[PDB]
Amino acid sequence: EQIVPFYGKHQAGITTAHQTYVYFAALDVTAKDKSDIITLFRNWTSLTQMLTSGKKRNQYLPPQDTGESADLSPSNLTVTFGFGPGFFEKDGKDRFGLKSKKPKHLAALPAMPNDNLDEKQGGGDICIQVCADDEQVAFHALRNLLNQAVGTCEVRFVNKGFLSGGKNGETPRNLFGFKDGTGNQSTKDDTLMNSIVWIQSGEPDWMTGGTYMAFRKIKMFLEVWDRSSLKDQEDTFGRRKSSGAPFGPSNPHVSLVKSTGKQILRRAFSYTEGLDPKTGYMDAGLLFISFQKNPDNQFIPMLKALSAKDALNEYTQTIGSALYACPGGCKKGEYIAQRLL
Amino acid sequence: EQIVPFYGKHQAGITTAHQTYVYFAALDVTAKDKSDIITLFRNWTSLTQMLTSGKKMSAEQRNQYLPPQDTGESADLSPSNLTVTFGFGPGFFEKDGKDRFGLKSKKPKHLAALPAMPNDNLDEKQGGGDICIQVCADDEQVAFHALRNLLNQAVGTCEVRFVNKGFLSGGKNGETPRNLFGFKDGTGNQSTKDDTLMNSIVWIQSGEPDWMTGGTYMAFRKIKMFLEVWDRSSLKDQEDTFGRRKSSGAPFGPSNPHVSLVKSTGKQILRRAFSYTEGLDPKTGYMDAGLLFISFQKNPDNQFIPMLKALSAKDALNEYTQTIGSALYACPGGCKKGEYIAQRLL
Ligand code: HEM
Ligand code: HEM
Repeated sequence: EQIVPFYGKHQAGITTAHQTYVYFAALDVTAKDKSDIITLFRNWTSLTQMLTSGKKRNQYLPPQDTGESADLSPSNLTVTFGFGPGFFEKDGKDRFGLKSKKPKHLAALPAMPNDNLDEKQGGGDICIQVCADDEQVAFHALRNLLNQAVGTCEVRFVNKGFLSGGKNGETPRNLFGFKDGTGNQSTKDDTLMNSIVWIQSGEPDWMTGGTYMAFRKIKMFLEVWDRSSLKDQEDTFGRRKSSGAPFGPSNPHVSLVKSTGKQILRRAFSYTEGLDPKTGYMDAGLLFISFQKNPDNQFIPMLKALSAKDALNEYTQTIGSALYACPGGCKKGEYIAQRLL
Repeated sequence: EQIVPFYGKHQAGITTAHQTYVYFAALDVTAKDKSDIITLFRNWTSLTQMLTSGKKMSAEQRNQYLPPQDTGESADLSPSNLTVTFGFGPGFFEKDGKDRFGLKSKKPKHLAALPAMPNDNLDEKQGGGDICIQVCADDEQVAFHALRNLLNQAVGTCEVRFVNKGFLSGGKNGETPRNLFGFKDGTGNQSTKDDTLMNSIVWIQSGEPDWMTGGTYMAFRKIKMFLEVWDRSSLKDQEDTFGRRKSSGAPFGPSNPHVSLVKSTGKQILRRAFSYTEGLDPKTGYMDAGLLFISFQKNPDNQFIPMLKALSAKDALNEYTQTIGSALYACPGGCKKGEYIAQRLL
């Protein structure tokens, strides 16, 4: 059966096996009272449990389910929730009395020299990561979740992505043709995931069992890359394209990252969205998503090192950025982020 | 294996089993000499045959100072029933009053821009095109890899006009797929396994220039679907829009329900559409989604245009939809082994 458990010590969709498709939405809270947010997450919890477990009538009422996934398998559907800095303090105002529960490292990522950030393509009070092996299943889940948020939230953006693994289980390849994900530690090793991803202490209690999610929308210049020689492509990463093996002003991508001595859990997706109206070429890139218990220690040093000397900067540009705090898992009978009181 | 034959009496991707994902691109020809077009389709034929089959680009002793012949992101993927369908729009034969490449005598009978409809809101940049490429596969990464490498060969001869992409998931037990309104979509289609019906609805046998023999016409309509308005409507209003029950699809007895209004024309087409999403619409703040309506018919004047006239006038579905792009293409007959696509370019 293609069912991933929703309840647990941790949220699914983080160490869960990498599905093929993602829908990534961010929302801004427009409700005034925290009680409205409680109702939203209570209904989101009930709906998510129904959608992920495989669960499938008044004619005068609108359909509670939009119905386009009625005959489809759950397809390993997972839904992951997180909170941005604006959820705790907006324009200097503590809107829901949550200042005492703000995570240690929850803040907007520092500016980088080569950034070209669109403010409308990043940030957000709440993030929803919807993953499934079937895009129609993934969109159906996000669509029905967002319909519940009417009156309390405004949808900020909706991104979608794909990533296909090898037919025999090989490491998936990004849009540059290189194997992507080899540097990750095994998600099946609880000891390694507890040291890299999961939070055990030092944070507010609702973060116990949670993690931080970093989001970077990275445009990839496909037309420039495809015109480059194989040598230039392999020199950009410092790895052979087919095998991924190491061979041997700017530094190769992979060795530059390792020089920081830090580790994160990358769980990214490729994306394509028609022709870019300003360039006339395919609009494509990477929905970079990573999980780490401490972004200040693990993730920001990578941004600093790459933003300075990465040869990959010639073929990429970050246009959106966000950092979210993901709560711990939901116990059966509880709702997501129940430390909203 | 998930391999669909590229060569044949007909092009694949028309009566072929409906794959899950599509990339739909249109291109405008900027080259002046017909010889440049011949080279383009000769290379497209070679590349498509490789992509659709299990063949992979082996450049073992390649030159590292040359660009890779293949972009490489499908190296470890199965063909995933990849099909590539080519077609020609009216602009391929006449642009700004000029008879292009001396092909006026081979222009198909019914190849012309679709007539304007009252409820149309057509963006000229979201329709038309001299050449269409429909790339379908059960794996989106396989489909995009095919389109990307096909478009890379067109540099110098064509400019890409638009690239659309879509999805459509069939039931786990083979049930008819459901569109984004939750209704089963495709029941009205005749069986693609019935050669007699496909010959009467889709395939051209005579009456057209020889290169159209074994081909068909492809109609394209980009139809935005108002999900937020639809989702706030009652189930009865949703079912009254189509005249069919939502779960079962069963029929039940100025606005006319969609299906009975279509049936009143007495015509048949082969619908092969895909749903689409592109994030939030910057103009509405809601999800930008709809249907990439793709249909195949041997005579669009007889089979398809009467449907457009009937629907644009009385369709209750017009309350929840709006067409924003339109195009008509003439698809050549199949390519025989040893030939190249539409080789009636001489
Ligand atoms: C378009 C953007 C990017 C592309 C195409 C890309 C591609 C790659 C590739 C091919 C590898 C080697 C294989 C692997 O381990 O995955 C790699 C390694 C890695 N990259 Fe990137 N990357 C991108 C952006 C980033 C960013 C923005 C970060 C961090 C802020 C990052 C962090 C890492 C890490 C941690 C590794 C593993 C290094 C190790 O072996 O320990 N990547 N990347
Ligand atoms: C967003 C746009 C549309 C949606 C959601 C839609 C949906 C449907 C549905 C649910 C059915 C009944 C089940 C089926 O037979 O597939 C149907 C029937 C049909 N529709 Fe549409 N439709 C759309 C646009 C169009 C357009 C623009 C045309 C033609 C110009 C068209 C032609 C047909 C045909 C030929 C049938 C089959 C009629 C029969 O039973 O013989 N559809 N459509």
